[PDB]
Amino acid sequence: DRPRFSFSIAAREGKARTGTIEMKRGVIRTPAFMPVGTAGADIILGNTYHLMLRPGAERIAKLGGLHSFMGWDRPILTDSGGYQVQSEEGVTFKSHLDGSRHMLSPERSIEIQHLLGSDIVMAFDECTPYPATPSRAASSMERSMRWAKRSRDAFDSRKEQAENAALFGIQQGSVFENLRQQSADALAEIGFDGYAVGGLAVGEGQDEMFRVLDFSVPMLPDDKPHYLMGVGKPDDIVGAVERGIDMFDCVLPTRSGRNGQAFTWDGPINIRNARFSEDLKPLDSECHCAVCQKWSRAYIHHLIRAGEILGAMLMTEHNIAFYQQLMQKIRDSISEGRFSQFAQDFRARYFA
Amino acid sequence: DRPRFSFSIAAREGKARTGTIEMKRGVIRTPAFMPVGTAGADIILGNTYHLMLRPGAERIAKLGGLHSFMGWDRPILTDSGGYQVQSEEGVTFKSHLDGSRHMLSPERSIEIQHLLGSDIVMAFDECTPYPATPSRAASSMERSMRWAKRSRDAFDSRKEQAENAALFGIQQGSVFENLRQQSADALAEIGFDGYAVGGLAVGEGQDEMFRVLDFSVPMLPDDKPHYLMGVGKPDDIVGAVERGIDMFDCVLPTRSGRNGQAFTWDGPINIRNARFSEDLKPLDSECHCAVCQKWSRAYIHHLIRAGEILGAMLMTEHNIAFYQQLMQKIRDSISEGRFSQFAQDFRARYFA
Ligand SMILES: CNc1nc2c(CC[C@H]3O[C@H](OC)[C@H](OC)[C@@H](OC)[C@@H]3OC)c3nc(N)[nH]c(=O)c3cc2[nH]1
Ligand SMILES: CNc1nc2c(CC[C@H]3O[C@H](OC)[C@H](OC)[C@@H](OC)[C@@H]3OC)c3nc(N)[nH]c(=O)c3cc2[nH]1
Ligand SMILES: [Zn+2]
Ligand SMILES: [Zn+2]
Repeated sequence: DRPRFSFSIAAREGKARTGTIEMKRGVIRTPAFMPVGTAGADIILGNTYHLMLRPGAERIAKLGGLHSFMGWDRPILTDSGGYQVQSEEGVTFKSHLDGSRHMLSPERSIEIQHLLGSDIVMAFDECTPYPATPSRAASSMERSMRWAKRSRDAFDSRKEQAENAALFGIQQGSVFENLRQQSADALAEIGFDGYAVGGLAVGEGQDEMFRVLDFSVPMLPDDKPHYLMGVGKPDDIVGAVERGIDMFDCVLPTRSGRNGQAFTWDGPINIRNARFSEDLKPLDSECHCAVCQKWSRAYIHHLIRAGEILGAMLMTEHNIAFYQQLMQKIRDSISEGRFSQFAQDFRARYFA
Repeated sequence: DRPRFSFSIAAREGKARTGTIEMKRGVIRTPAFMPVGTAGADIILGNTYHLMLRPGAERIAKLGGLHSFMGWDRPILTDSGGYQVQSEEGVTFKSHLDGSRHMLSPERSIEIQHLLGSDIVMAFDECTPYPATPSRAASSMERSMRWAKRSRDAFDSRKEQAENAALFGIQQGSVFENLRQQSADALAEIGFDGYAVGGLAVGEGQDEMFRVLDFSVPMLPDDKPHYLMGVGKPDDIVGAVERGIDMFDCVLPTRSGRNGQAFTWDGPINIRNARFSEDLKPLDSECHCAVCQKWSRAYIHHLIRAGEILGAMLMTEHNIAFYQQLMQKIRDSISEGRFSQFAQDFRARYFA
């Protein structure tokens, strides 16, 4: 029987790591990409904010929880709901769907995630806007740390959750090294199963994001998983792994799949462009996915230009699969001691 | 090696028949439902009118024909293009996509279908509008019969087509028995591999459609397949099989699948309705399809209400599968001598 939560590092190269998270419902290979569940992956995401509004967390619990609802028996991660949605108590807001009132606090966020039944629960934080002044970044981060302690206590009070799920704390501090250090220290003093780097992928751009990761990731406990929230494009993932990140989520593969953009080893392509109308190659020449085994760029182009749902489905399947092939190549290259070369080769081709 | 075309009737009950069409690319079990190819089925449809406009028949031929383009190596049926789109020569029209000029005549329709590479080719006809006066129905049907002879001659002139594909003639005559008889006689004198009943499912309603089928289907050669174009809802299919029809096509399973409607043995349901929000049963209680094996009405409701493409995909998979299960039950019941009872039981439950 697997443990509630156990992270093991099997191999390292520079700051990059590869290993496994063992949980009751399954093993998660890291570095991991975690796709949206409503889109192979070891863990999927539930969309807390959306589920709060439709059908509501209590209704999901009545239907048996998200694993039963979605037909997925392996681990599920949920966000805490606030990024998606003010006072020291929490945040209040009205639903556009039916005008109903909703409050969100650390305690209510943890209870919502309990009712959804997720395996990895995020602490309730404030994703500081970018740019932020030092003073506003500090007061925001300080509130998030008080909220992290409240999240910890709420999670620990619910026996089923404490014994079967895991809780991640979220580092804030904007782009400021001293605030990132204070946030890391506060989270480690509380104690979490994993640590997310929050407050990035909010408009700062890759150079600044990587600069912040350079000093921020080493501040977190080395022996616990590191989750970069909201990232990202394939090259963002590669560079973040080089800086010690173990877990990723991003709306891009599905959003791109519905808007005509396919990820390939030679960079993204917009399949609706006329240059693909007679292209008999698969979406990607090396991709092992079922779409690239059977259908051409020309046919996918045709389906999407015709408005056929099949086209969007095939694009999404391809993009999700590409992301998982990327993560597999990352894991194998770290394990084999050739991740530095992989990253260099990946970039040369992706940006050529 | 299978023949170019061979229809065999294995069993009969009343006017209903079950059997097989053997063609070079596969066997088609009848009665058959023929789904749109861009949506198990033995034959799929190509959309001639759409393909003429995007990317064009010549471009499809350059890409290897529809079988290669769509990744489907079994039989394909194409329409002749005119219903979808005037003089004795044919019809002229301008494309809304790019303003280009397109002519359509019996000869050009057959050439388009040749370039697409379809296995069952429809003669180029005029689908008479409904209602029609006797005089207008007669002059329309007479033109269609002249066009049927031109279609036959064009098909026979193209060696690859004549030796490897099949040609169906289309009966017209609106709702008038004498014109339906004249049309049947003219088509049989020309000679076709199969015979379609055209000019129905154009607003006349089920009672009138069945009345016309009652006298029209017996006029066609008994030993050849009978295709009712544009039909239809499940109860239309059952009643048409009772009247001697062997083949069907209809936009409903896919159109309904994209608009929230699911077919079930207890009738159609609109899965977006709030009454399904907590319904843990599968879409249909008896359906063997993968969707009903894994997911609930409540989850499909949620996906479609959320705008997720996955929901539309699952609804479409379910509807296509339901149609093929219906056809399998029809074939088995005729073969077993219990189709009369099946039709009675089907209607009692579908309309309860
Ligand atoms: C884009 N840059 C981006 N996204 C950040 C999310 C949201 C993650 C959430 O982002 C979407 O929701 C809105 C996703 O829905 C499509 C969720 O997956 C279902 C995902 O939950 C893990 C952050 N969440 C928290 N709690 N705190 C953060 O500091 C943070 C930073 C992010 N940067
Ligand atoms: C609804 N009532 C309906 N549809 C009739 C179609 C069109 C069939 C065609 O109907 C859609 O195109 C428009 C389908 O596209 C969704 C085509 O499948 C791809 C399908 O081709 C077999 C008829 N076609 C011809 N040539 N002649 C007819 O008399 C006729 C009668 C129909 N009644
Ligand atoms: Zn692929
Ligand atoms: Zn089903």
